[PDB]
Amino acid sequence: FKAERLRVNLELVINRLKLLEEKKTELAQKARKEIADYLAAGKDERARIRVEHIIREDYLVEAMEILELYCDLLLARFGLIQSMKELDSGLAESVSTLIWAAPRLQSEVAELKIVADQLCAKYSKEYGKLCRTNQIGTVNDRLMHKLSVEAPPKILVERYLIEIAKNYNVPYEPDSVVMAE
Amino acid sequence: FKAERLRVNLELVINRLKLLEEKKTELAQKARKEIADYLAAGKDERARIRVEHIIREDYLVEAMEILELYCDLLLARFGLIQSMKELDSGLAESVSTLIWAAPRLQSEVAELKIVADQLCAKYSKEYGKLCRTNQIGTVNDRLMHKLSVEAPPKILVERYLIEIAKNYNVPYEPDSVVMAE
Repeated sequence: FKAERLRVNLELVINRLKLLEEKKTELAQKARKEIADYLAAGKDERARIRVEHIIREDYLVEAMEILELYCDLLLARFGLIQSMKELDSGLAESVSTLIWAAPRLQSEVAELKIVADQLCAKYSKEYGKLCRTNQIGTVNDRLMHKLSVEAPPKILVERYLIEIAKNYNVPYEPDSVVMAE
Repeated sequence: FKAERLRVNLELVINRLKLLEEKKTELAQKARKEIADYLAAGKDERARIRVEHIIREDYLVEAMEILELYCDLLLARFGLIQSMKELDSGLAESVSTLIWAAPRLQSEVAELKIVADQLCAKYSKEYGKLCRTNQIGTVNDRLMHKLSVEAPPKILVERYLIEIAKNYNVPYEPDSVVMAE
């Protein structure tokens, strides 16, 4: 298969990973001053949704870094496992997590479309329609938490609002039922 | 809200308070020599209207000093009550008097427009359209007298004319019905 198209794809993935990380950092700083505005100005719940979007983004940041490590370590053993024909256990975790998150990351990046195709084009043993679904069970559970879509515990969203109000110097009063939870 | 725009507004309020106090003092001295002229020259009633304007101005002077104390003491607890979210009783008198006199002082100063907006933007508990009207009932009654628009008792306007005629050495004869009243 097109393994150097795959490789330069990965390189662009890494480049855009860095770029998107940086851009989202920038706008996240602006948005944190903005959240200081919303919290300072009335609807802390509006700021609560804003910071929900932000903590979502931060889950994405952490997941981005984890998978950046994964694509880079897979890139290390390009020719080596390319000599092989099945995936090894040393890359089974990375491959499983990547295969699992790839559909979640299909939209975020178009290179990864080809990267996943070439992955599945690379293997059939524990690879394919369901065989790939069988081998993908070794996905990183930590990334899974960093890729879980949920409301954080309102004690923790309150703590994010508290540490924001700390860092950004607004008055925040958590809901004591949740501030105790 | 814009609490440092509010703060520098207050600073300009204080500056112009001092400035206007000084300017009105100057022209009031000139106008007192002028009132000595009118009293000396014929229409003491013309001088009576002039000194009515002046004693009005002096009510404004006294009110200015009272509220200058009020804005400065509120300025002392800027960050403190800013940490709070409702007005305290320690500032309830000042706030009520200020809220009450602010419409009377809307015209005198444009900063105070914002100061009153930010005040109402600061609070809703006993604040707002009528809730602010409810909490404003604690206005200074002494300032209220210094902000009451009325004719002074003609024994007292006669006494102002008498002590002017004393200080400015004109002949003044009060209306004995009022000079006895």
